[PDB]
Amino acid sequence: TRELQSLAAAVVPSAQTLKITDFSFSDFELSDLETALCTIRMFTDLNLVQNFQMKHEVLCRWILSVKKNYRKNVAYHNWRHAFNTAQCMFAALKAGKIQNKLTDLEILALLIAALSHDLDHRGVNNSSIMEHHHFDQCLMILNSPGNQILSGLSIEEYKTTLKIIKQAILATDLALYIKRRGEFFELIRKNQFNLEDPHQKELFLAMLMTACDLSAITKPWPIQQRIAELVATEFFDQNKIPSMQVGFIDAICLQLYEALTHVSEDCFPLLDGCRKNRQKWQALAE
Ligand SMILES: CCCOc1ccc(S(=O)(=O)N2CCN(C)CC2)cc1-c1nc(CC)c(CC)c(=O)[nH]1
Ligand SMILES: [Mg+2]
Ligand SMILES: [Zn+2]
Repeated sequence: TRELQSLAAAVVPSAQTLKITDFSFSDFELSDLETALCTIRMFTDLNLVQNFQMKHEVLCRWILSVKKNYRKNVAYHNWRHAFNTAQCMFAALKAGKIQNKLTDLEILALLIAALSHDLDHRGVNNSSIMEHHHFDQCLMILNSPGNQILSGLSIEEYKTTLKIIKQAILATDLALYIKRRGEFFELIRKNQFNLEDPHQKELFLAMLMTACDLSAITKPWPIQQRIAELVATEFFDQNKIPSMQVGFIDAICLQLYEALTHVSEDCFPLLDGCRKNRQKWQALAE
């Protein structure tokens, strides 16, 4: 309750002051409290606090609960990753201009899913069955006394939001992503992609989740190097790395950020950042 008072009492600077609109954003300089404030600012500027009548102290407690149920002892899959995933979702909605393509309920659900998609992760070396666990954690927090940020939704809105959240979190299973992306790229190829169709909307949301989840691969080189270190620490500690990164960028990332740019030209900086990182890793590969 110490940390709650300080957080509930604090003033929240603008999105601009907090840099959370930049695709190249980094959290290394930030304290836990500051990531909490950034998260509040994300809900606020996406109009979520207004439109769904969230009570300040409930939102605060909810963020603290989420943060608390990530394990600090895990090198990469921890609160900072979740936080960064949500900041990328925010950036893509705002600067990437995806916002206007989605409903308020969709946006509410993506933001929540982004923050919650890896809840209670124990590290890759301890083991969509895991994604079912992350969503289960998400739901438990959403239903805890004092943490009910969805209380202002009608029962109908509430069910629709949980479904989107669940799908969103399950979508972060890279196997599901590989399974489903074929259709997405194909649709883009033929310039047939259409957000008005429910099936394609849901598919887009899945792709968007993966794009944010992997967003570290798009960061300015000094930052990417740093995160790759965290990832390697988790993979191996809990010379072949540069070629691995290149394989990962080629196999998983490039096409995704390419498609995403086709959906919205303003998401280009993610693609651009990803390409530059490939250059850097490719060079080290030799
Ligand atoms: C930096 C040390 C090792 O990095 C990697 C090595 C191999 C692979 S991978 O060949 O695509 N693959 C390895 C096995 N697994 C199912 C995950 C995917 C991904 C990664 C990788 N995964 C991730 C996701 C955890 C990230 C964060 C965006 C990353 O920078 N690299
Ligand atoms: Mg995960
Ligand atoms: Zn993740």
